[PDB]
Formats: sequence, structure tokens, C-alpha cells
Amino acid sequence: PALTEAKHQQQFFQFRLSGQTIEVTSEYLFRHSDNELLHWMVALDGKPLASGEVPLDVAPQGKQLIELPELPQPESAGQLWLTVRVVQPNATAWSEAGHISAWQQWRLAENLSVTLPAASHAIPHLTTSEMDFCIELGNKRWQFNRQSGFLSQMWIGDKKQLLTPLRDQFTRAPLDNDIGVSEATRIDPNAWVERWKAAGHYQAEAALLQCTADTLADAVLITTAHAWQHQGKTLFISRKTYRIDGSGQMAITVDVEVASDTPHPARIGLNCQLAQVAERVNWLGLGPQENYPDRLTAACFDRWDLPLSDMYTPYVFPSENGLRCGTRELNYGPHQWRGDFQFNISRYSQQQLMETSHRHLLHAEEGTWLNIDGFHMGIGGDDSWSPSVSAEFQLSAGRYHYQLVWCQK
Amino acid sequence: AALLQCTADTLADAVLITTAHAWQHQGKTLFISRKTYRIDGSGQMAITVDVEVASDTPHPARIGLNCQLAQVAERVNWLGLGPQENYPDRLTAACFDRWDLPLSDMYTPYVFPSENGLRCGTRELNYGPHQWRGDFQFNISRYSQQQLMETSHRHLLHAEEGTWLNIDGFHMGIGGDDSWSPSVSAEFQLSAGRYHYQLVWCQK
Ligand code: NA
Repeated sequence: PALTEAKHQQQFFQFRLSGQTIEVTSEYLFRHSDNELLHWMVALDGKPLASGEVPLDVAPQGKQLIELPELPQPESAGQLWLTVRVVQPNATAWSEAGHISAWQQWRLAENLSVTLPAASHAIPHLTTSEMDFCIELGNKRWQFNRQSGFLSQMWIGDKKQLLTPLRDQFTRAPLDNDIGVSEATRIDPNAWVERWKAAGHYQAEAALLQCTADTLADAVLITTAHAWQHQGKTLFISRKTYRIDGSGQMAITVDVEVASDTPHPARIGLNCQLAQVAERVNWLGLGPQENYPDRLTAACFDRWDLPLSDMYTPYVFPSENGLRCGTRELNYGPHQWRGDFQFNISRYSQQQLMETSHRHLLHAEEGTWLNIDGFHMGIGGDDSWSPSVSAEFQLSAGRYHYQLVWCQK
Repeated sequence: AALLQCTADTLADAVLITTAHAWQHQGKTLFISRKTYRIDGSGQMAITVDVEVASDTPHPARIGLNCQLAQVAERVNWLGLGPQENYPDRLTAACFDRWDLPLSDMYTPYVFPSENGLRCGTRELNYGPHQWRGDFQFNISRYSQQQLMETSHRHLLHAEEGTWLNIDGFHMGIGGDDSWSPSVSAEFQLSAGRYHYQLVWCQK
């Protein structure tokens, strides 16, 4: 995946936008742009609106100005994105026709959605057992374990949807950059994986603080709190609210506290193993390739649709992989998640990736592991023998907030 | 402000008010604010605020609440950065501790009146019978942001009835590399798009 990031940063055409005018700059020192068009696409949350191509005639170290036509200006809700591609129409000795050599993206206009959703014809019903809070609406059932405090299972008809409960996750299968030169024999305490392991991040057990059900006029409200401890020290606290409304939508609100003096965690999100194994993964966000907070400049905001196999990156030493960032919608089988999040999705658990030394020893697990993070630590890589993740990409904030909506389709 | 949603619910141990406003100007929606007020058996009001800011409007000066209190107390007591005025890009000299000052010292008499007297990184603020807890920046004065904005000299300011309280989840840097061009650096601009902050309002 890193190659695209190299391609994007090393590109020979740099862009600036002012109003509807694009300043293209040439960083070539000897040749004109004698084999280059600029293609441009304007899109509203992935749906294309306007297109077009304009010839490029930039002297070496020169500038060309390009005025766009009066773009489409819809009242419909969403963010408008401009994307430009530089395309070589002709083959070279090193490339074939239609090769893309450079690109750049901008947000244009956003119109926030102000409409209230239409009132539902139905109210979701709460069923209280000693062991469970269960919620029914139509063909759909939700079950919350009152001993654990997690969503244990969801139903569409007789069909169960989960193999593992939906739980918080503050750890990732360590990257080569998290490990450095640390070895089982000779530990390096300065490596991120060792700081994490020493602090109990990987061995932290969840302790239920609160687990409460309430009925509202139009919804059921499940409210929970867990503390993750290691040998007496409280590392993380997660407070959630699950709000299931008449439309079959489950709004999850997460509010996490991280102890100031524990090593900054690798991620703040949820994960679960779903029962479904679908062939395609469709998301609105940065893509199409794998991208991380400190490696997402080559990625672009659009609708992407790839096979599940392409959402796993076969690094020979298995680690956390296949994350996409800045995602507003994710689709997998009947499931849809909405919000503002990072995700990865594969047949391989963070547990299996962490414990397996070679990609050829991995086995597909029963279902599909889904990690949804509100926040993810940078990957670093200025070197691979000392901590390389810059301060801006470490999760030091202390308090974190993220919101998901889980619904069916 | 245009009211979108205003609902009440009764829970086992508390009452929950949920609201949603849109701030508009000539057809353009600039901000949306979704809140939950949760008043529980202990007389404590827990307010959750979730704001959207349009990506193409200028990054706003602050994101918080404000009210005029009836109370005028003689002292202000807070746990956070102080004792002096401090802003996000000017708080290195400030130190985290419990600060107790006269309300006079919570206002900075700049000759040209502006926003002033903010303290940042505060977990607890105490004024008269009121306590607010959370993670916020505040200023507290007898002078509304409106009076300060409309007044050109400090000697023409008049104490209004009661006490104006600004509690911000987030507050833009003050800049100052020069004062004839924008000088607040990107990291101190409110460009995130979605913001969240949480207060609890208390009696003592
Ligand atoms: Na491994």
C-alpha cells in the first residue's frame, strides 16, 4: 500500500485551488507537459455530478491556470468534493496509455442535513430477564448481556448475526514499527509493543460498572460503563449509550477516558466477529487502498467497492492491516455503519495476526472480523528500531468521543 | 437559532431533555448543535453537546454555551490553568492548580475591549451556589461579549445586571505573529467539523 503514498508525494504536478480556479505547477526541469491532460470530477458523497478534461501546457517550473465551468450547486445534503487526475493519453517506453501520474482532492461546499427523519409507525419493545436486556422490532432482535454489559447477539429472523460480542478494543496486532528490535530473548522497553504489554493493554479484563435499560416515547435506551484494569490500575473507562429507535437503527455513543500516565493506546474503537461472509465491501471514505492517519494523503474520498480479499494486506510478517480512514458509511452484507470512523475488515482477528509469524500460516476464522475505530494511532516508519510515531498521531487526548449508527438493509 | 427537535423522556432515576438547533444565515446552515440535558436524583444537570460546523464556513471563534447569571459573587474558584488569563496558543506560563481570585481579576482591562479573561484546561468552576465540572475553557465577567464588541474604550463599559458566563468546549487561538494579517496557526483553528464537550451543572 505504501507505494501509492510514495507515488502521490513524489508527483511532478502540484496543485492549489482558489474559488473555481486551479493553479497547476510543473516540478519538471526540462520537459513541457506534452503528454498530459487534466481530468476533473465533482461528486456529492460519491455520486458524480460534473466531469471534464482540459489540456495541460505547463513549461518546466511553470504555472497554468484553469477555470472550471460553473459547477453544479445542489441543495441536497452532503459534502461536494473536487478531484483532479493528470493522465498521459499516449504510451511511453515506461507507461501505457491512460497512465495517471498525479492527483489532488479538495472539499468544495458542504450543506449540513437539517431535516428531521420521518416519524416511525412502530415502537421497539424491551424485554427484561435477570441475564439479558432484549429488544424486538419487526423481524429484528437485539440482546445485551447484563453480566458482561455488551451486545451479545443480533437477529434478522431466525438468522443470528454475531459469533463474538461487540466489545471495546484499545490494542492492535503490533506493526514491525511497534516491535522495533524487541525480541522474546532481549526485550527493548522503549518499543511501543513493550510499553503496551508492560502496562497490561493486551491482558486487560473488562469490569462492568453500570448496565441500565430505559423505555423512551419512540426508542429503547441501553446505557453501559466498563473499566479496563491491570493489576489494580484503571487503564480505560468506556461509557456507551445504545439507542434503538422505530426505524431499526441502533445509535451507539462512545465516551472513553484513558489514564494520562499509561502509554497512549494503539486504537479506540469496537470490534466483533460477524456471522456473515460477504464477497464485497462498500464504503464511503478514503481509499481505495489501505491508509492510516500518518499515511492517507494518496487516498481520496469517494465511494469504493472492492472484494473482501483486497481489504487484507498480505504483509509477510502479519500485523494490523487494511485500515481505511475518514469513512462516513460502511456496507457489508445486510449491515450498514454510519458515522466518522476508521475500519478494517477481514477473516483474521487481531489475536491471530498478533500470534502468527508468517502470512502462509494464517487460517480464515469462522466469520468476518470487523474493527471500527473512532481513533487510531499513526504507524510511524522514519526508522523501524525506535519509536517513530510523531506526537500529532499519538492518542494522548485523554477523553475521546465517537458515534456510530448500526442498521440493516 | 432554528429549533429542530425538543423532546422529553422519563427514565428510572432521571429526566432527559434532548434538543437540536440549526444556526442559519440567508439559507446557509452554518452550525448544528445536538444536546442532551440529564437531570438526576442528586440535583445534577449533565449536559452533552455535539456540534457540526459547515466545512466551507470560516472556522468559528469558539464552541460553547453562555448565560447571564442572576448571582454576583465576590470570588471565583476554579481547578485548571491559572492564575492569569490564558488562551490555547498562550497557556505555557499557566499552571494547573486550584485558583481563587476576586471576580475583578477575572476581567482584563484592555484599553480596546475584546474577548478577555479566559482560563483554559479547567475541570471545576465555582461561583456563588453554582459548580460546573468537565473539561472546558471559561471566562466570567459583568460584561457581555455583545457589550465588549460594541464598546471602543474600557472606561465606557458598565457592569450589567448579574454575571455573564462563557463556558467553551473549544476556543480558537488568539494569534499575534503580527496584527495586520491572520496569524492564528492551523493547529489552533477550530477546523475539526464535528465537536463534542460535556458539562455538569451543580448546586452547593
Ligand atoms: Na505477528
